[PDB]
Amino acid sequence: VIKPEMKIKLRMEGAVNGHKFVIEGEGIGKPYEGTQTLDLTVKEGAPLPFSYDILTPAFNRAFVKYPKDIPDYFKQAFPEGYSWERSMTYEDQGICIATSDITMEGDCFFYKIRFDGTNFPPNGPVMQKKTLKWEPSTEKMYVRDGVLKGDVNMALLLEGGGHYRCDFKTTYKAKKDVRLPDAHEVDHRIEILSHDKDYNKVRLYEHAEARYSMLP
Repeated sequence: VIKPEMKIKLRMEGAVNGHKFVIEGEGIGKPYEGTQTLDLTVKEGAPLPFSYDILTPAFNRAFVKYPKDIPDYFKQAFPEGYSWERSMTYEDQGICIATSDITMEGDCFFYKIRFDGTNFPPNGPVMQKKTLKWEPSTEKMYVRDGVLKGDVNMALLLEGGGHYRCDFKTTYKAKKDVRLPDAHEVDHRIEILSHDKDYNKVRLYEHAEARYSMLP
């Protein structure tokens, strides 16, 4: 059902510290190799006054290299699809909430993404654009109340040297009942490959792989 090469089509609509925006995206990836690239274009609210880095993990857990000994909730969830709900709590009280509804027609995945953020200090690294990139991370996947969840301790590298912390809590929900996996981990590496001066056009890439915790 999930093809070796899958195209991506998306629209993100939201607001950060009251600044409304719309970003549409087109891309391609290799679900089985857990790699993807998106070409993102700002359609409304240009120029964005907050760091682009906060948005990137909202722009598909179907793009993960899953070992055969771990059930793949995301690929199994199709053709029907799945949705996700996420809260992103920053160390300085900035907070974002995002939802994504993921569908698929032929060889293309479609996402309708809603993204809202608030309480970012005007002099913080988000609003002042002091974020360089996200550190690679490990998402701990687990089941609660018969539903797939993912927690991740995220960190944005800052100009100057330090880290700026964010806690991600995602809830994943397939459109049909599908085999739920046992607790595992997804390693991630998200990077902006290129961008124009005000991030009106962004080339975004993610490489991710599933595995069990390497503790016996």
